[PDB]
Amino acid sequence: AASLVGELQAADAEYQNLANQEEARFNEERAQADAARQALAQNEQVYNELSQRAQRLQAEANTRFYKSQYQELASKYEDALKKLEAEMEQQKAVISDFEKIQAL
Repeated sequence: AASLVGELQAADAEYQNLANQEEARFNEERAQADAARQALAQNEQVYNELSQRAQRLQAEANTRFYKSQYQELASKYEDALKKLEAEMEQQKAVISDFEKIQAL
């Protein structure tokens, strides 16, 4: 009847797990944010070069023997460049989303 000592000692156990659980989640969400910052940095490089590449092929294509081909390539890169931009924004959301938590 007065053994609310169980209720209090139960809440205490929960309170420890919760705190721990709460940290593993912050750390895990940070761990991913730091990973996404990396993958993005890499991707941005590849994309930065592939942008100048594709852009060049498009210009040169006009004054090139295999013009027709030159444009097909330029396009094939264009297609990859888009896929890349996607992955990149996705990584950008992960990052801002986490840096939006540090705010709290």
